[PDB]
Amino acid sequence: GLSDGEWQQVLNVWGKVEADIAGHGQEVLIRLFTGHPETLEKFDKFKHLKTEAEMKASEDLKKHGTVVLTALGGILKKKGHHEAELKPLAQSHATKHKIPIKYLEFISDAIIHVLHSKHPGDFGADAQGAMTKALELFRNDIAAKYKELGFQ
Repeated sequence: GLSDGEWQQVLNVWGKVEADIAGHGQEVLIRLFTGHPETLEKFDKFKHLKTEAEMKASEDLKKHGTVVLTALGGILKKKGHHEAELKPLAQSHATKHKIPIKYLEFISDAIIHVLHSKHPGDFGADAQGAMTKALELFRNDIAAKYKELGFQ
């Protein structure tokens, strides 16, 4: 698990995200889609975005960045006590959306990348360690639900 001090660092970092949830969410999705174009292909509603300028111009991509990061934020504020937020979220993602656990790795790494890009010098080593652990916990608990469901 994470220590109390590690959770406090995660939720301190998340305050940066909450000052501009839509711009963080947009930049995280853009980082995901440009670095791993197979992930774009999973979004019928974003498949038409062929360039980064089109992605940056998409108000609906910003909207979904908000939806994604609001969900993750609520889960992180549970400090690991997230079985209910997570279980039905893992079922949607495995069964409705058909999203390999690899893509949650990719988006974890995108979150770390975006935090450094928007907060250079203000996202230190302890904060990065703690955030990375929190995001590993999130995807590991999804992965357990994926194994139950045989999506593996």
